Amino acid sequence: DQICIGYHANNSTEQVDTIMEKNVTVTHAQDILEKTHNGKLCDLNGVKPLILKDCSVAGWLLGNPMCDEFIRVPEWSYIVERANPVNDLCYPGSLNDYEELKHLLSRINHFEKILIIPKSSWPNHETSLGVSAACPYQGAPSFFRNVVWLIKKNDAYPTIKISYNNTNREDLLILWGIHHSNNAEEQINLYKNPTTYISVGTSTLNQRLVPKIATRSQVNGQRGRMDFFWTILKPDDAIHFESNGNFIAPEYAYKIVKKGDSTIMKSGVEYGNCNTKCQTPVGAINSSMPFHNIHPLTIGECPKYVKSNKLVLATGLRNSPLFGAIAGFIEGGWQGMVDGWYGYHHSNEQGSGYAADKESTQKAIDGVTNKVNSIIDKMNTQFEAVGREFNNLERRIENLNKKMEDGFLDVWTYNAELLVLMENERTLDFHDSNVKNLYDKVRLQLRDNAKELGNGCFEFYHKCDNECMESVRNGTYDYPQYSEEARLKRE
Amino acid sequence: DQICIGYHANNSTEQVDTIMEKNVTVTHAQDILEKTHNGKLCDLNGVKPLILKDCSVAGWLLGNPMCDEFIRVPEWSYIVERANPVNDLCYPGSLNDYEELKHLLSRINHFEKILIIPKSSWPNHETSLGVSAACPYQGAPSFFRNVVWLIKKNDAYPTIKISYNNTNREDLLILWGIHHSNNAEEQINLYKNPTTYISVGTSTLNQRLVPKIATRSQVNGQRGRMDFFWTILKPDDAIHFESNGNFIAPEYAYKIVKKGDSTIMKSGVEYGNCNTKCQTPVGAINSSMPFHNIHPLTIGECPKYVKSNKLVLATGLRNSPLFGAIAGFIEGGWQGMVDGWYGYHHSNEQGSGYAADKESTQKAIDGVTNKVNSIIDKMNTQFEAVGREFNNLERRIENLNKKMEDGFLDVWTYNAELLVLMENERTLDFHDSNVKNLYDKVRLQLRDNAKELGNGCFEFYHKCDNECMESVRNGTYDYPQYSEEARLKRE
Amino acid sequence: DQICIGYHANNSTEQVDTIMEKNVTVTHAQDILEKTHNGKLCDLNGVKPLILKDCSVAGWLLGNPMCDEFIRVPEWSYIVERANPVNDLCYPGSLNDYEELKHLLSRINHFEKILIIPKSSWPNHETSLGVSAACPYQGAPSFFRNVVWLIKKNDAYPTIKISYNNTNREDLLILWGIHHSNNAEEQINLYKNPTTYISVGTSTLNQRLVPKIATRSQVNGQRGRMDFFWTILKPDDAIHFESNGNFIAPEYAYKIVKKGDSTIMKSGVEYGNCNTKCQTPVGAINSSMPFHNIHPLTIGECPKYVKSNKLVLATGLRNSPLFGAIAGFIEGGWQGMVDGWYGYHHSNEQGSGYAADKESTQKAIDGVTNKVNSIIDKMNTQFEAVGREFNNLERRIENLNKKMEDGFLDVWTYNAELLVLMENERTLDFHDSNVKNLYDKVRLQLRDNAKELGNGCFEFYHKCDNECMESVRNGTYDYPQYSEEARLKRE
Repeated sequence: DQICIGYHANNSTEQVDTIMEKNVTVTHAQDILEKTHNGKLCDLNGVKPLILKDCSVAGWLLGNPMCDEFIRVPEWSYIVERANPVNDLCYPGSLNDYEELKHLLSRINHFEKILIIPKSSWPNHETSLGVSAACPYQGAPSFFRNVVWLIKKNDAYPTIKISYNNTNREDLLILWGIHHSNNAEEQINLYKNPTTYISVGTSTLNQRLVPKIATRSQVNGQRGRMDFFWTILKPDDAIHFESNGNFIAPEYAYKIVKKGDSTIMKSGVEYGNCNTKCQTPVGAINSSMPFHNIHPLTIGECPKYVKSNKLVLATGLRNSPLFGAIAGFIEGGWQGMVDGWYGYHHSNEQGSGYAADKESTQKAIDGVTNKVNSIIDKMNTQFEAVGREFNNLERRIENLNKKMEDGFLDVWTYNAELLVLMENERTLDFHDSNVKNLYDKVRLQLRDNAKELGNGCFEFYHKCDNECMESVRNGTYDYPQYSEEARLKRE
Repeated sequence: DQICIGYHANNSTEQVDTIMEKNVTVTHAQDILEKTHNGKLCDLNGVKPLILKDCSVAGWLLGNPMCDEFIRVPEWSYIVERANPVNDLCYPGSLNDYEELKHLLSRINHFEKILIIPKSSWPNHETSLGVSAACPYQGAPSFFRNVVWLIKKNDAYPTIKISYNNTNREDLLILWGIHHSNNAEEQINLYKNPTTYISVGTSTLNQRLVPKIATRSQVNGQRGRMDFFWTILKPDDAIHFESNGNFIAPEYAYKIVKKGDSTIMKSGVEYGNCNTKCQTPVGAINSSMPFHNIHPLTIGECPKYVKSNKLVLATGLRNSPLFGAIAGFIEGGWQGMVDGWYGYHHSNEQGSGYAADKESTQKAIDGVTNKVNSIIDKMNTQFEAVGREFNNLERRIENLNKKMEDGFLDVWTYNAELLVLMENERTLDFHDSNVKNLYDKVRLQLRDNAKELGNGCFEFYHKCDNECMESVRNGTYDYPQYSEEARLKRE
Repeated sequence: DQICIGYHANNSTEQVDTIMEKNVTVTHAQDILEKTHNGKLCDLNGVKPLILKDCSVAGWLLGNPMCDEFIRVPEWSYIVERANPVNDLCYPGSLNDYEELKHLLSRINHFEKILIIPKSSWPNHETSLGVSAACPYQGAPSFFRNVVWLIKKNDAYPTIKISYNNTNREDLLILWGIHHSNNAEEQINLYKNPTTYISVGTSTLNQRLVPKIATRSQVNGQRGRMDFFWTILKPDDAIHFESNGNFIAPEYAYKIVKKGDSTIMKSGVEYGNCNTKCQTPVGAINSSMPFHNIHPLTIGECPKYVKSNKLVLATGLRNSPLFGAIAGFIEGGWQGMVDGWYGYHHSNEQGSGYAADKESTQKAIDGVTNKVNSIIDKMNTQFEAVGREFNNLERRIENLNKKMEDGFLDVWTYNAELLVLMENERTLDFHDSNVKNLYDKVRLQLRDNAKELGNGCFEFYHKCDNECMESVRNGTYDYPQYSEEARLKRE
């Protein structure tokens, strides 16, 4: 007659890592790293992204004629721009503080284009001749839609003085520009006056622009340049303009009607007619895992990004093909013990069977669950990357930005890989201890009434029927009741 | 007759968390987190802060007339500005590189304001008419004290050419300005000259300023603006000015006498004629704990900031409501034992009583004490936030700043919280180990001169006088000497 | 007759630290921190650095006459500049965007200077009068070599118009300048024309410069100033210049022919005629070690920098001067067991000896080296500091940079020291555990055929010849056979 302490084995090939041993097969594991995406740009909680196709943000806001698709756009969840849009500033030049502007757009979900200065407001200047073959529309010269390129009328450009007062209740993005002509003759020919300026005044803005009449390379057919500027006009402030030439006046402006979470993804992946809680530049994520390795730049309800390829938490025991029990003095585990991690096998008159020890098994489930939860929960406050953009002469700052973001990525990747690695080791040892402690609880009850065989089995010196077995499995084994019989059975 | 091995218990309610278990009641515990402050701004090693009340630094340094409390100030330890001061640039305008000037102030403890250009040096310009309702002093029109607003005299403004040589041994901080007039009639009424400039030369500076005469919004009731500039004049260099108009000239400048470690604190909490070695914006800290959670931006000899609400190290044992002793084969601890952590319980005919094993108990104290100390020391070189400032067109750099400073708080919080969780688990297991080893040291002496009861108790098979039972704790025991009595009682 | 279990001891004095105990002698250890460097600057994998002596980068690129030895420079591995070189900008002024230019050089290994505008190209200007006492060469007034200070000829400065087209297949760095004269008179003596400008145009550049004629301090004997500008001219683009005075025109320009990892290194250390795979500003490093503590800023294949004095890993066991065995119930280790880490000593009528358990020892070695490797491999992706540069008005950003690099440094120093502490403690307890498990393996085989002395040793109850002793060590000990003799000997 005998009773045995043993543990679970099953047909698992799930594998796990520790500091001392790699690729350890365990009975149960939990993967915590999301490795797949759907290869598509999607809606984000049923709000579709503004996809700019081949337009730059600047092309959109100034109203490049190739960007008409975007003349009026519903509220967006995120903005999508290609790496090198082709439609962007058809007439060459620049948008000042372009990247600071894009930084504003990343907290904006909706604009409403309003007309603030109609062509009616310009009766002594020419509002229709301000076009270029650099900005074709329908096989003819055209221009940016949101601004007007004012030209002289009757061989005269009298001085413009116009104010505009923001009587909307929201912030207003206004854009305007200056034209740098190529030479003294071109300047007379467009504007009459040789020497010219633009004055722009706000409560906070005080700007004076003067044309640089100079010789440059042809870009998109033009040696001329147009430099654009912008400002937020707060509710109840006014903007004042003065110019006696080279002025590219605002026609429309953008009222900021909804702020919130957004971003400007750089991506050329297609829209997928689908919805998601979480979007990256390479595809969207449908997952409950705490971590992923898809891309550092995400928006939505997101797993936390790390640079790993595998990240599995051991929950159960080392599987069969520090405390000395598991794969030690108990040689392997039991396929036949299906209903618990640790338990008993008994052999007697009435036969045999496996039975989980439920108390000690619940303890271990409790603890392993709280470990997983503690590990998930501690990694809620990791770093999250944010796209920021830098122009050509901010390379120091761009490099600093990149190192800082990679810096935290490496720290958080290390922290995650190592915590898993260390806690896996502890989890295997925990199991090994739980089993040694179970074997010891039995050893202590029996004492001299049975022989330790040294492989985790107790051979009884008396007869142990089924209710005597259940007595050992629940810690109520009456030692005196069998001691005499046990006495006799020695020698 | 029995000896027992057991462990301390008490009435303590102090709790600690581990990876597998939250809210574990333990006997002893050391909080390491500071959660209170005195609610007041104080002196810092006897040196008082400069409290600008409702003045900005710009207001102080240019000498807004509503800031006359600060016309001459003693040495300071730190500076305290409200979040939004009402008394800034009274006459609307700007102070160029204002954020950089303030960064400089963060390493200055004292200025000596000095006269460098006396009003008597302007024979040929009016020095008395340079006042404005936008700078009221008691309802009357005034102007910034530290600079002077020259106007025409006798419908004339001749060209100014003056120098100042810095013959102090200290660096000097000099401010000057330019006035932007509203239109050409105004320009002629203040200065005579319609077209004007200001030149400024040092060994490094080479500035030309030209007025932007334009229409602007009114602020503080003025449509005009004043743009102020600053340089640091080295201790044998000279500054050279030239102007035929619009010049706001230096009268006073600031000698940089004491450099040191300061900061500019944003706070509205009140002064309290007190003294500390560590100050935050919400109040002062009187602590020797190694961590606090009051505010990120301290100055002084301070603990290290974390985002935790709780941070308690376990020192002692699991309290009674891995190595299988504490709350294993030994039910519970002993309220009765006082002078120790691990010990013994008599039970012979002379009586009973509790004895501590002072060797074991000591090796534990040494270990736990050195753990706490090793932990505190490893956190000496965490991250200390600085309070950098940024303007309205430096939002990307401000976002970078915010993000990395937060990132480091989240890194150090994760580190602090996890180290405590891990070492807490290791601490309780250390106690458990110590108990087990003590029990084994005593089991291997008795051999079969006692019954292993299996609850930590040893029923002898002979008779132990106090003389004898003290021979167990020492380690000194003769097995043969008491063997005789055994086998007779055994059978 | 007896057999004892024990472990290795030796004459090693190597120490290591754990959380609970500092300076523990162990039998083997592993330094992982390189602490020593050769105090010299060296070739990097065969390639000599460019050492500027007391020339600045500005000096070199503009061609200061004191910097003549850098007219034609071979491919370099890194650049070395002193902290304040004395030959920089002999004629006072500035180089615009100097820090951004250095940033660019940090990715360049080789330029090829080429003549792009020969002196024959200025038939109607003076090409030989543009010299100054501030740029002496061999006792004569002179000038920068890579540009030309054009002055009037025959009391005339005809307006200059000139283009240069980058017909090379390589990017071209071009430098030019404007001279700020001190007054109207001087302006006339040099250039006939009182009011002058410079226009520079590329596809992307649009510059207008006007001289600031003003009073300034003398520097190197001169009150005038020269402001230099630079651009990268892409293949197949052209640069266009127009001036009528104060132009410092290009003569030579630099083709960028080799790009890769470089760095501009601030150092005064003498070159040492020698080679290295890793270089720092204070000396070169030849190391196998994974970590070092020499300098943050390093170039080459290097260790990872940490701010620590000691970093030693435990591999062997506690040395003789948690699991209960090592320095527990087995008091000390054994100088005489030399073949391995854990083993047996036996003592029988045929004598005595030591034998190492190869199976225990080998498992132990595997685990410990896998741990050492695991730790080293987790420390691959630490943060690498980078030299970046900032002017006198970028102090916030400088300071954000300092605190960010110092922040990552302190994080990784913490991660390394604490990983070492934590796994040392584990390594020691692992040994402790391997010994215990080996004791208990023997105990189980002998059962009651022997007496546990409680000190690591089994006093047999029968006669254990040499073949019997090899039993116990093999794990083949035959309990049946000796059973009776053993029984008889208990009496």
